[PDB]
Amino acid sequence: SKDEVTAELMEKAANQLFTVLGELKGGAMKVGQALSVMEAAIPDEFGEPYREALTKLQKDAPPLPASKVHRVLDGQLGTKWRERFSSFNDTPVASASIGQVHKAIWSDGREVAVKIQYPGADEALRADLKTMQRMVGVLKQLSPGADVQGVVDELVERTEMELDYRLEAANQRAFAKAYHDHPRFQVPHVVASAPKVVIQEWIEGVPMAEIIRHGTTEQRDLIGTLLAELTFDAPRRLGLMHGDAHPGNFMLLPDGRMGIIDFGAVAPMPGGFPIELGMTIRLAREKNYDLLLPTMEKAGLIQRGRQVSVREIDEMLRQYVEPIQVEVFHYTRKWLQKMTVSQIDRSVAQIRTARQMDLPAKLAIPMRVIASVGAILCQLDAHVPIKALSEELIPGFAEPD
Ligand SMILES: Nc1ncnc2c1ncn2[C@@H]1O[C@H](COP(=O)(O)OP(=O)(O)NP(=O)(O)O)[C@@H](O)[C@H]1O
Repeated sequence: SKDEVTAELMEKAANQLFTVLGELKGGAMKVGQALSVMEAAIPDEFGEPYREALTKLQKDAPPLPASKVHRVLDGQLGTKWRERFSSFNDTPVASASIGQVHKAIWSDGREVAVKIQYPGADEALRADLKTMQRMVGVLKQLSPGADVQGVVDELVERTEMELDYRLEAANQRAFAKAYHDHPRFQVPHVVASAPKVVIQEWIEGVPMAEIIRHGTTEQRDLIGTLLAELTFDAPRRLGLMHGDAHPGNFMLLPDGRMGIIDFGAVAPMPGGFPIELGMTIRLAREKNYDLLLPTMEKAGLIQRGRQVSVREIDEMLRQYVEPIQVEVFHYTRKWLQKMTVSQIDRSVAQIRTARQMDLPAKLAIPMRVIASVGAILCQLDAHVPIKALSEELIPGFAEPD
């Protein structure tokens, strides 16, 4: 397809760009140069074990045949795992990132989704982690000016999150408890959890992806409004944010609730949504720069001790301010495109950004989630009463009175 191809080209462009970002901000040299160094500095004896980890994941490429599924189940729930089910469908209904999902019926009569991890995923991903740890070591020792601070920790945590299904299961349990019998959100309960098998209540509705492509106006508006609400309700309700959003994680149920099924990227927000954010947006809407700039500097939203352009502040807060200037905002791709257009052309003025490129975690985490959610709202073409949601759920945004 022409479009199929365009999507692939965009993906490759994005990966190229992030590779360049890694070279300029991390590795302190081009990937090819670094690779030549790495191959010289890493023993060839480590090459073939590496390969012999990636072998078996290639073996038995999707979907897994029934026997191997049953083998994984043997390993995780015991050889009499069948006794825990009323029935089990050997033909997978979906794919996961390093596994596949089966529909089944639990022993108590409930329908469940069973996510089964691919047998060779563990050793492959751990060997891959080992290789990247060695490469980080090479950069740290031999690449002058390299910044690899925190990188190994991030790789370890990502790997462990992918390989141990129990972590995601714990996150999901927190949410399932919090949103039990909620009038607008449905979180399936975790039925059982193991490192390589996780079982939860079966829910199905209209996938958000489907609503993005063919949804009615009312479907779009509804699921968009629900996502916006979840985003600000969750840290308020249980001190957690669902995390970076993706349409694959959500669905619209027949009764108008939003089903939420993926909890791998849950982010900690113990104190709830920080008040400085809602406060900043309110003060920016009123263009109260006298109070806005000190508030942002205090919060760490702008760099301290710098000459700041008010025009640039307006530009950086625009995507948050414009939606709450109306009762019901229409999130559109057209509008988002406008939000990417810079107010300050660099031939007019050469300023150094006031933006904080080292955001405090307390701010960085929810802001990243909000960005993902906002982009999804624009794909949905959703009409959302974000002003009212903000007034009720976001600390500091409502008129102080
Ligand atoms: N409770 C459920 N009911 C129905 N389908 C489910 C359920 N839980 C998961 N699925 C399906 O499982 C598949 C993978 O879901 P997901 O939770 O994203 O696993 P994952 O791939 O490990 N996470 P990710 O790496 O971000 O894609 C999707 O096609 C979902 O439709």
